[PDB]
Amino acid sequence: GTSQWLRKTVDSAAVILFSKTTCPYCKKVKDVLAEAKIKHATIELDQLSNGSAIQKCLASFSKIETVPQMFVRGKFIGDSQTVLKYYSNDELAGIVNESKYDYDLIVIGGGSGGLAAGKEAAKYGAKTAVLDYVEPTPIGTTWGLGGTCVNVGCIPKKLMHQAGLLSHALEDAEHFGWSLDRSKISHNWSTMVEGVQSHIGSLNWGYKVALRDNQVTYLNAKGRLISPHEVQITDKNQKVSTITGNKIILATGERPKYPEIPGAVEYGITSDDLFSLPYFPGKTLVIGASYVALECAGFLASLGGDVTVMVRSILLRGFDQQMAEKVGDYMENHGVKFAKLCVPDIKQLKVVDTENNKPGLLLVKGHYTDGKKFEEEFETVIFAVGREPQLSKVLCETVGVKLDKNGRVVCTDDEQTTVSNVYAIGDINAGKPQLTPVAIQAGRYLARRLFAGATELTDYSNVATTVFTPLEYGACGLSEEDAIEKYGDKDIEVYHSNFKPLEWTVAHREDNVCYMKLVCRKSDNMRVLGLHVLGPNAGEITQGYAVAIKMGATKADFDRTIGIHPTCSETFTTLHVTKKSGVSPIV
Amino acid sequence: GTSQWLRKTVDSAAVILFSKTTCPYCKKVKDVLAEAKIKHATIELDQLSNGSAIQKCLASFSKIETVPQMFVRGKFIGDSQTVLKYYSNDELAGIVNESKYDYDLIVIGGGSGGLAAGKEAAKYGAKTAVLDYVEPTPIGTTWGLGGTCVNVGCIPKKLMHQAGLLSHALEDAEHFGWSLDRSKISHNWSTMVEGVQSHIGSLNWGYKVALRDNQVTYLNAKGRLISPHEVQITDKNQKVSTITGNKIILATGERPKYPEIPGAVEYGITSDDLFSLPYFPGKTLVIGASYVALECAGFLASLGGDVTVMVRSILLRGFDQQMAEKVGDYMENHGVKFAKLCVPDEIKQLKVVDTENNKPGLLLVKGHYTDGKKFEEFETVIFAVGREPQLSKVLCETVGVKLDKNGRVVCTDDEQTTVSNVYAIGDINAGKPQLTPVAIQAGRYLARRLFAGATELTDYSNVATTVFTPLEYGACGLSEEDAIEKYGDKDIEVYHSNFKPLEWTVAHEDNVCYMKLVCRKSDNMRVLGLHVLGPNAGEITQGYAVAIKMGATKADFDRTIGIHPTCSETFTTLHVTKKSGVSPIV
Ligand SMILES: Cc1cc2nc3c(=O)[nH]c(=O)nc-3n(C[C@H](O)[C@H](O)[C@H](O)COP(=O)(O)OP(=O)(O)OC[C@H]3O[C@@H](n4cnc5c(N)ncnc54)[C@H](O)[C@@H]3O)c2cc1C
Ligand SMILES: Cc1cc2nc3c(=O)[nH]c(=O)nc-3n(C[C@H](O)[C@H](O)[C@H](O)COP(=O)(O)OP(=O)(O)OC[C@H]3O[C@@H](n4cnc5c(N)ncnc54)[C@H](O)[C@@H]3O)c2cc1C
Ligand SMILES: COC(=O)N1CCN(c2ccc(F)cc2)CC1
Ligand SMILES: COC(=O)N1CCN(c2ccc(F)cc2)CC1
Ligand SMILES: COC(=O)N1CCN(c2ccc(F)cc2)CC1
Repeated sequence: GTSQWLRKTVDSAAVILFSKTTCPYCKKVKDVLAEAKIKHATIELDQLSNGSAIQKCLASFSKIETVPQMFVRGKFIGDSQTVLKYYSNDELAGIVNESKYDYDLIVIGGGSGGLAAGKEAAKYGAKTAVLDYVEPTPIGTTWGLGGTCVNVGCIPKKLMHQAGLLSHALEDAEHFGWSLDRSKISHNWSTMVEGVQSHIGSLNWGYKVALRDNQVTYLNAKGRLISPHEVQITDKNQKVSTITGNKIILATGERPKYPEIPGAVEYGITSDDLFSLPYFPGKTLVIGASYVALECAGFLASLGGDVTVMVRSILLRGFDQQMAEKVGDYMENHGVKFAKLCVPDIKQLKVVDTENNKPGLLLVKGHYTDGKKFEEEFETVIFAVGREPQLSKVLCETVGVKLDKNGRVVCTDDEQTTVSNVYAIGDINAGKPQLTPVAIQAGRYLARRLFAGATELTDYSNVATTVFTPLEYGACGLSEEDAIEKYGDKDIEVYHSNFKPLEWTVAHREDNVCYMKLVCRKSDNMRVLGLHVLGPNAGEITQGYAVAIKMGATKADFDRTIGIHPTCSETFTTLHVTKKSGVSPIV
Repeated sequence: GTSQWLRKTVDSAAVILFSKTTCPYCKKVKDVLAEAKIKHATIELDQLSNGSAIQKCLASFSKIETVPQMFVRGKFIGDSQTVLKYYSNDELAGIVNESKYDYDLIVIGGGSGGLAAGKEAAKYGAKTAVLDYVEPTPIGTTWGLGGTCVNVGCIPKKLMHQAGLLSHALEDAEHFGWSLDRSKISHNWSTMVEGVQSHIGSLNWGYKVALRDNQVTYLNAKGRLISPHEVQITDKNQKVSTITGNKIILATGERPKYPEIPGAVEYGITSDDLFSLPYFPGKTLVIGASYVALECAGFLASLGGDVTVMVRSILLRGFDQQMAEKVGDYMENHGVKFAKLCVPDEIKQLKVVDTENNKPGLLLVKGHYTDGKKFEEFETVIFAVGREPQLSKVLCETVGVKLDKNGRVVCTDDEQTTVSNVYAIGDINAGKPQLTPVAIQAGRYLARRLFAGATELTDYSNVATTVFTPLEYGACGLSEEDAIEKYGDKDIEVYHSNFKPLEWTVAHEDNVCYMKLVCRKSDNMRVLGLHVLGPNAGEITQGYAVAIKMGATKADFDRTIGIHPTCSETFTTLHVTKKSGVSPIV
């Protein structure tokens, strides 16, 4: 138990010192290591409940039971006198740097999870390399270090959402007494894209500075695992070479899919292209119905565009469908058009005017599920029909890393693959929520287990979400239909209410469009299984409740907690109308 | 135990039916009731663990052990055959309206707590009266039903705050690509006030409709408790009369204080006057440093006002003082002036308010700093120097209701006063947080205990707050200095971080928003207090109040995953401690 933890900790830590807080010889060694700029993990035995047992077990590697003890890459180096001997004879630097491999850790992929992993490992003395490369889109779009969220994901899309929200702030200002006239105000796409891209640029640079200041080697190159410890790299000049590493973290993410139809790749674009597009898209068709499709359609319409969404079957498959229909109804009432139960079968009418900074012109032909036809012209067509990894680019099949039927990596609950020294984090880890804070937590927690003797695992259950559509939708836990399927309708009670933000009263906005509900389990003390809210600032509302749901909140916990007034969130503390009762939820 | 609960429930319930969910005789009685429109409480014995014991105990009142049993005001009325007998003989209506008193419940005060209590009691058949009167301010201001929050508190102040927030939204819009020019846009005070007051009017009307639809008698009259069961009322024609009630709820609230200096009452105003003022205040002095003082100075500045705040000692006394200083520093950097360590001595009138042309007057303010140096013109002077009840106005001293040294009512943990049928809720309940949602919870829970046999008490601990200053401040639990005083500095660990809202990046400050968790080392790093300075701070704070109620630790925050991109997610990854000395900047 303790013995197996200690053996695992010693074998994989790069440089680790076993210590006690009260020990003067330990402080002498800490100071030497600090002077020579040798980074290392430290385990203070007096601060652990079984530190006495650990102390005795150390003798199985060192033949001594005393403290301090210093190890490098699985080898006992010495006690106080011996470490200082090596320091005085200028032998220490060579001892702590000798390794069977070029790196203690190679991270393939410089995005949300990979950068978090690599930085955290280097803190504990692991010699670390992070590899990142951005394969260009079909039209040639590329970007800098930081991954999908930073460059073509959460960051630009929420900034563009904020630009859309400010349109309603302009309308509301007149009712609150400000003298502007919203009717005579227009939006400039390229001005906003320039501001968004300058912020993304500051993030690209910040990550390069962070890696430098943690002594992490950054290679802007494509990585390919050719055996358990060997990574083949290809640089911007297509120069090929090989580097070796003890532990390997795969963190290469996904890219957008295109449907297999004529004209899609040639004449459409994806979210990869939209966030740096040099011209306003114009009249736009969005194909798909995921959160990416609806978020992009939403801000495009708020910025004055003529927007249509083509929906194969339902909106937001896998989310609570009552909430998904309320989201879509709001968008349709506020200027988004929908072509429902429809799929595309794309012709070019005009080439993109790269001179005068203007889109082209396209003819889209499709059909509905009953057989009727769709035919209409658009200036821009955006495909948002899912994302996929392409691990054949990354991972030679002879290495032995097992994939599932979707091409994602099959992992243990500590992110280990079928190859003992290789791990996977983020969007390519099969079965896990595909979110940036999940990738960051998995990467940091893994680095600590590998190089600092930590034990804590990442918890992937009940991870909260928010969809940043024009009216936002936050959620934590089960949808209502999944709860009913798992426990039966008679064991589920749902409390719900409409509400109206105080900010919407003077502005003459809608009375009964915002909505929230708690999905509860009767036979388990009215345990809250899922929380759902449609309204402004839905992510800020939802976050804090995710802590309560993690700790097992019941309806009675929500009832005994007092509201903050006036807020939207306080409506969760006084819910009382049940769905079974038939009483209206309106306000 | 069970017997003492049943005796208490039967004695004070107005109309109550003991019943079982599967009981056709019970269901037949339920139909006769409210076919005759008779409202009542119901207790389903098959849904309680000690329901068997309760059933046997009923026989001590009725001499029977079966269900249904109907009671009216402590008297057994009958089983199924007997109730139906009274119904078809037209004797039932008189039975259920028989009372020693005019009302089962009289509520003195029609605000947050009192309206909540009154509506809830009426749901279970209590014959209920709610009394409300608004004593005019020194300049004559008055308003409608609903209390301080609705008319001159949370509701108008947050709407004016939103008007102020929209100024920076107009600024931000240009950076996000919108073509407007903020420097050419101005604000019209009277247009704002008209919209705020139209919303307040819809609330006044909605409460009158709510009381009508619940069969509550609304008397627009001033009430005075003259004996345990007698309330003297004075109407708007100064006609005096007396009504009697079984239970009495005192819910009369507080009003603003003035300092005892020349010219204060005659020439200054308070928050009671500000929210319906027909002219813009102009150059304004706010005297005080409470949340009311800072919230009002903050939105006046954002709407284009020249505003100064006179601070006697510190900002937000009773709140975490690191947080209070950051709130004030932000205000001073964004155009609020502060006269620190200063108090007023006298207000002189230089011009009378110009009610024709709808303009303020002009005043000379004289005061002094704590070292003796002198302070010496403003168009408006607003006093925000605290609030107080005035129960020697509501409550004759011979009734026997005990007050504390501040004049608030000393209550048990079930809101009972020293007079057994008299209760108090809301701001006048000594020692309790003075907040609208607390008063509502206290009033509703009390009505259920009086008239439906409920047992649940209101929990007043760890109630979250938000100060709606220009940059908002939310909190739940102890301040850092209070935690250190209670447990010692070596048992307290503070995790903290600055942050920048993503919305602020394209809009161009980096390190002004701030958050911290104050934790107890020897209790598994229990979260004692949570604090956040930033946009939407009340929306951020609310959900965490549930987790703190359940006893959240630092480990609970760590294992919960963030939502990205939000401000709130910074709470899920905090790691810099104050003891480490590492900078919290980002
Ligand atoms: C439009 C959009 C909006 C989103 N909005 C949100 C949101 O609001 N909130 C949220 O939580 N999540 C959001 N997400 C999801 C979030 O972006 C991902 O979950 C997250 O980026 C995944 O992190 P990762 O480390 O797994 O991969 P990535 O961040 O994709 O990083 C992987 C990196 O590795 C590189 N790479 C690939 N192959 C190789 C190779 N062979 N050699 C070297 N480098 C390679 C890739 O080019 C990329 O740079 C959004 C996603 C999209 C597409
Ligand atoms: C400027 C300001 C801003 C505030 N902002 C907030 C905020 O954002 N959030 C929050 O939670 N709280 C806020 N509060 C506090 C909140 O208003 C009070 O806590 C709450 O209104 C108290 O409710 P109550 O029922 O105790 O009394 P009140 O709401 O004051 O109601 C008492 C009523 O009884 C009437 N009355 C008095 N004497 C008699 C009598 N003899 N006969 C009949 N009627 C009588 C009074 O005129 C009044 O109408 C604010 C307060 C102020 C002053
Ligand atoms: C077909 O040849 C390849 O395998 N390549 C092409 C060159 N790539 C690259 C790497 C880094 C960079 F900055 C720009 C481009 C990597 C993959
Ligand atoms: C000094 O004489 C009093 O006791 N008064 C005067 C009349 N007041 C009143 C009541 C209701 C109303 F709508 C307007 C005014 C009550 C208090
Ligand atoms: C201390 O000042 C702030 O925090 N401000 C900055 C601007 N923000 C805002 C508010 C409403 C809106 F519609 C658009 C932007 C938030 C409030």
